[PDB]
Amino acid sequence: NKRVLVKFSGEALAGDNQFGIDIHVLDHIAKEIKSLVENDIEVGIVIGGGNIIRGVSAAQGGIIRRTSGDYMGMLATVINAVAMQEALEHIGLDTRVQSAIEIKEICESYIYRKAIRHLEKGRVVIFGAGTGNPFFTTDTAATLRAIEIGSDLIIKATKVDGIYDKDPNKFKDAKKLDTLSYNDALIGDIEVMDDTAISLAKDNKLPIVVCNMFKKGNLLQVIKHQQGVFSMVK
Amino acid sequence: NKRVLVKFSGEALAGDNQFGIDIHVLDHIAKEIKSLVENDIEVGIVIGGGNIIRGVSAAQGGIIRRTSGDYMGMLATVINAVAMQEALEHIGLDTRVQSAIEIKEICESYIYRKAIRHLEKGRVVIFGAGTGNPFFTTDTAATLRAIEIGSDLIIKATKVDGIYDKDAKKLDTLSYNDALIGDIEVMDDTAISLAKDNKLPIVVCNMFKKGNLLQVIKHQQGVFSMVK
Ligand SMILES: O=c1ccn([C@@H]2O[C@H](COP(=O)(O)OP(=O)(O)O)[C@@H](O)[C@H]2O)c(=O)[nH]1
Repeated sequence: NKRVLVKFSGEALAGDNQFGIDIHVLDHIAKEIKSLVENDIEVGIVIGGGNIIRGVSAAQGGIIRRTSGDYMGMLATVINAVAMQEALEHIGLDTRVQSAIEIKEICESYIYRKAIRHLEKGRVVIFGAGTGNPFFTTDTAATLRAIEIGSDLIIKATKVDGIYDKDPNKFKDAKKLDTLSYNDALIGDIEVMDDTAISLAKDNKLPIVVCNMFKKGNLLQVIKHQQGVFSMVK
Repeated sequence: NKRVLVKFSGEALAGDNQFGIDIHVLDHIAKEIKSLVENDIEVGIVIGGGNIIRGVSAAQGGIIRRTSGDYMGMLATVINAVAMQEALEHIGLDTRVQSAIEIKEICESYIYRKAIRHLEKGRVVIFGAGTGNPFFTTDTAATLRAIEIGSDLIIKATKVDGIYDKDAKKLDTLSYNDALIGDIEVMDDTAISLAKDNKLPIVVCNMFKKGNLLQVIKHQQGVFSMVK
């Protein structure tokens, strides 16, 4: 019934180091997904590739074109998706990776009715390579998939409790914002997602939720009970 | 007329770090490749993925199946290949990436006859995804691609000048069996046997000394160790 899209930056998979994949961190995440699946919540997941490679970072040397740097990023998300698939299935869950870039040998291609059939049979669906367009941020791609599958909400999983007024690291006086309007997110200096993603979520009336997942049982509490610790853009 | 396969470990492209892609290193390699192309040497490149993911490391703990780890590693090689291509195209080299695993939108598949065709036209071919099979090594993949394209030799580009006994001497020439028997490792056993069976010489040399590669291929000089 309740269908959600959980979005992670690649860094979520890395832990204390900025690079790679921390196996312990991965298992932890998968167990938070498992609690959703056990409570009959349908879970789509998108993951960025920032733990492996970045668009404005590999291009700044002066020899990697903008599009090729993105294609490197897209391949990275597929690497992360396979890892996540494995962590999910290690703990007994059924999962499919639906990639926007065709790699038949490693995962299924994204097809609208296939992703839905999987979700309706209770499989976790991980969307690899966003939507295949290089120009889009992870946030935009996740919001797109979230609309495409008719999700009830999109969860942006971060390392921080929710949406704040200033960066919690750069300010002691940083105050968490519990509920925000789409426009409050657009005009204000504070950042949630990029402008395209927020505007996409606004027009299609998709609620955005920003929460920590380091907290055991929080995700379930957020999705099923509208409880736990989170921020909501509505 | 001379044809060559050059093998890089993923770790090689990471530079002064264990992880990632060093753009100064890729530039350096592109220049060396350029000197081969401009001297009419046909160049195939096989690139590793260890700077990003290795399947063995990935399977520790038993969360990721060894097989899925190896595919993750094979994808990482395509990422390196793509960055390698951009470094080459940047200095005006015509290149093609071919992957043992089909990634339709980003590069062409490995096709025996096309690879050769690209090389006849003076293009650099970068082979990603190794053999396309898990459980095999970059060394094996490189040796395979080398024999497939009809290489005059395979060059294992490493950080060291040649083959040594420790990380107290350097070893100039080696038999295939000497490489299969001894504690000194050049590549893994399956790559060496593949090379032996097909009479394919193996050069081990340093990637960082300028003009060296050109001298090994064109003149059989410069600094290097040889398994034959
Ligand atoms: O034919 C292949 C080629 C590579 N790989 C995987 O991808 C990585 C290759 O990159 P690496 O840099 O490690 O080669 P090496 O460093 O060992 O020379 C390996 O760890 C393997 O898990 C594979 O499974 N089959």
